[PDB]
Amino acid sequence: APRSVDWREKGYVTPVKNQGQCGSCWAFSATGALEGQMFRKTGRLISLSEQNLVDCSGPQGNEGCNGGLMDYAFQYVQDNGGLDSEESYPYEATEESCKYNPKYSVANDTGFVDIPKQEKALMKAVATVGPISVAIDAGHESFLFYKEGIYFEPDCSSEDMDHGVLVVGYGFESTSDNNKYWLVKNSWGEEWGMGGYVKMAKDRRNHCGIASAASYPTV
Ligand SMILES: *C(=N)C1(NC(=O)[C@@H]2C[C@@H](S(=O)(=O)c3ccccc3Cl)CN2C(=O)C2(c3ccc(I)cc3)CC2)CC1
Repeated sequence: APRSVDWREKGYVTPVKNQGQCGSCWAFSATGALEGQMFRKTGRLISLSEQNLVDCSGPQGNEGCNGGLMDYAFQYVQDNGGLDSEESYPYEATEESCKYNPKYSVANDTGFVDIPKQEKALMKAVATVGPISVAIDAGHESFLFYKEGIYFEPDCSSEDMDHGVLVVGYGFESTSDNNKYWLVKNSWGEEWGMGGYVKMAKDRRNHCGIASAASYPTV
């Protein structure tokens, strides 16, 4: 794998969004992964509808603003035959009746791939596939108030993940001792972290479970 990857540079990543006071992180993780894979396929970056996923993916197992799984989102897109654009089906931050309209479908998927539960496997995926949906343990105040640098939380769990985000690359700081990170896009607005991103500790015993439930859609 390259020593550093940043898919933002290659046009795969939309601007940071804000989930608000709805438990829809999983939807933003899923749209981010599918935005990447559609861009790879078509050369067009089109922002996708989280609201469509929040409102419509109950049959696949998702719980709207009460949580969900990226893999269930990818299954919904496959079962449904499409996913609307953000423009056509804007984000409300509340669960509402399903208003999917196939006329405005701009994405598809044919399934998904679960990555092996090792950081080395995650690195190989990020290097070759594009942005990857991941689960992290985000349940420490250190994460809520994260501002800059490499996030390391001694009490982070590699098993107890509660937040779905998007790995858009990886690299290393030149400053001193433990300087490698995953470049992670959050869905908490641009105000949080580093423009809405968190450079998370990489190759430090699967810190915060970042490699424990990683996946991406096939297109
Ligand atoms: C996002 N605003 C919130 N978190 C969730 O919905 C997270 C997302 C995923 S995950 O990324 O944490 C995860 C965890 C374990 C295995 C795979 C994945 Cl993708 C699930 N979320 C959860 O909080 C839990 C969950 C699991 C399944 C369902 I349906 C609903 C919720 C509790 C694991 C809402 C805060």
